[PDB]
Amino acid sequence: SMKINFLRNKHKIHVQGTDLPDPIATFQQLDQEYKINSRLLQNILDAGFQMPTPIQMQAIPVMLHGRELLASAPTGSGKTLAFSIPILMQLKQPANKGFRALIISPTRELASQIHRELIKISEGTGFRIHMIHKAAVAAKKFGPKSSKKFDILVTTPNRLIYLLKQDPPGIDLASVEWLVVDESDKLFEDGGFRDQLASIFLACTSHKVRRAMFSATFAYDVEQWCKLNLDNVISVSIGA
Ligand SMILES: Nc1ncnc2c1ncn2[C@@H]1O[C@H](COP(=O)(O)OP(=O)(O)O)[C@@H](O)[C@H]1O
Ligand SMILES: [Mg+2]
Repeated sequence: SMKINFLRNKHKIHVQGTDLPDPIATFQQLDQEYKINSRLLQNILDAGFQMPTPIQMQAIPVMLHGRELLASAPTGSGKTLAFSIPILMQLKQPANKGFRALIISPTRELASQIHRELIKISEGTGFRIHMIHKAAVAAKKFGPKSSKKFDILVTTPNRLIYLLKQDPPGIDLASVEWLVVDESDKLFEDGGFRDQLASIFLACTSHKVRRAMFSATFAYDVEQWCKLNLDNVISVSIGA
């Protein structure tokens, strides 16, 4: 209460929305409150991430509570772990259900960095995290008629749309529980993208699907797009 008010005031966590989950002060809370995988928590601490960052403090519990999210914080804020931890925690265990989470980033470069961070923080947990490259697309390695032993996909909008539009579809999004857009401000400014995201979401038919939009800057048509498209959105923004 005073603790919570302190967290938000000290770390400049500005939050709008209804029924807001409290921020977490420490990664240790997550063992106490959500019973996070012990290896995952040790990986996080071994990486030297002693304390969550302001965006992590509030974004993580928002996603854990199944609430759609618009999260804004400058470059360097730790937005990758802010969405990766709750995705890993929600998914619980590797499974043979095909991709259960999908992260969209503007470029191969930025996608590859998210992919490596996921690989590193999830070491020893057995989660299979993939990018789908040209030859894998050619091979239909992640097709609906494949093994389905893959958990999390990191990708770009065009690559994902290419897969969806193949005949027959080179990917099935029916089990995706989390759809995360990273660098939303950039994406809504480059393309267009709005229609892609509509068709992506339309393909994500799980009763469980939730969306989170991450952006570097708290920007107008991302804000208005979210208030308009997301369900009961919670906005979190870190002041400078
Ligand atoms: N809790 C944390 N403590 C210390 N460093 C962190 C923490 N979370 C993330 N980082 C580091 O902060 C740097 C930037 O993280 P990143 O996800 O790229 O930020 P963003 O996407 O907001 O620009 C990375 O080197 C990452 O390892
Ligand atoms: Mg980033």
